[PDB]
Amino acid sequence: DDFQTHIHIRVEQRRGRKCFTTVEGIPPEFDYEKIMKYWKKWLSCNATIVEEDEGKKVIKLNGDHRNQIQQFLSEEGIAAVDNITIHGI
RNA sequence: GGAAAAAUAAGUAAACCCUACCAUUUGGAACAACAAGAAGUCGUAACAAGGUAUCUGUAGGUGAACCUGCAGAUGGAUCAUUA
Ligand SMILES: [Mg+2]
Ligand SMILES: [Mg+2]
Ligand SMILES: [Mg+2]
Repeated sequence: DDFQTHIHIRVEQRRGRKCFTTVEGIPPEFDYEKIMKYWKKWLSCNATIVEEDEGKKVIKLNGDHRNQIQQFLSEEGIAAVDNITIHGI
């Protein structure tokens, strides 16, 4: 019964020292399209919604604002502070 | 007959109040705003034709620098080619 929402925040190296923040685990409820926008202006970086495996929708922005995002999804509510994961090396 | 107090009207007009307006100073705050700086963060606009150019005006859009349409100017990557 994995109904709960488990959000994964990834941090990838896409070039020398340039990083990527990845957010996967956002319920389809609210379309990312509108979170793509806000996050772009929020952190000031380019976003992209990547969709691997037909159903799973992922937000892939450049940087490393995981600290921000978790603080964002929680403060907002779209994701309870507990269920949010920070896979950070 | 002179003549003190008192009282009188018009007058000069102190102060005071109300109604407008001027001048000179001085005041004010969270959030906001502005100023300056950097190997903060994201990208790369501009110089190099700096990915096939900048730039002016106006218009519209955009995380950001900016892109794009129409019209110009070279301060351009031409001072030049009917045989
Ligand atoms: Mg700077
Ligand atoms: Mg223009
Ligand atoms: Mg404009």
